Amino acid sequence: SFSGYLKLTDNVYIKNADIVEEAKKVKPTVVVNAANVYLKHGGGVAGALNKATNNAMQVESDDYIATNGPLKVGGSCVLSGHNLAKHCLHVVGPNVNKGEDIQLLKSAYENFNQHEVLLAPLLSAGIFGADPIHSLRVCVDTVRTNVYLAVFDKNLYDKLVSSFL
Ligand SMILES: NC(=O)c1cnn(CCO)c1
Repeated sequence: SFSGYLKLTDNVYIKNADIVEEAKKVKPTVVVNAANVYLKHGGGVAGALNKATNNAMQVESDDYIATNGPLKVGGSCVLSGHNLAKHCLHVVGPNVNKGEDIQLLKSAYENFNQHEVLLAPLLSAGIFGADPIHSLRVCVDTVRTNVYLAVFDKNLYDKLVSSFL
């Protein structure tokens, strides 16, 4: 299963790892994507996960959007995990750089509770503009299922572990 994770709480674990490499090695049941409402996987975790699927994630996502319309900020959808996982849970955290409500981060993490175990990034962190320390706090206070967080940046990983209350 997952290896080298530091245990933060009863159910939250964390590792300094590229979620793409973690997904390829583990092939978890669920990999979480840091999605936007349009499922346009252009950069950040989304661009990296999509590029690992050879764009199959984007092709599937465009068909999903053509049929269903955009997701809500704080919402999610379950699609294929392609070569990375059985499923990909596309979760839309608020993007602070697009002036979205940071209060929606708790709603976004609530989506994780529908899956017993997940490999995930910190929602709204990175190019989404939120404070990753705040995202980790909302994660451990909202997610009750088993979440294995992959933090790409080593310096940030150390900052998150060393400041975790
Ligand atoms: N895991 C990440 O946050 C991330 C962002 N870009 N990339 C490119 C290499 O996979 C990885």
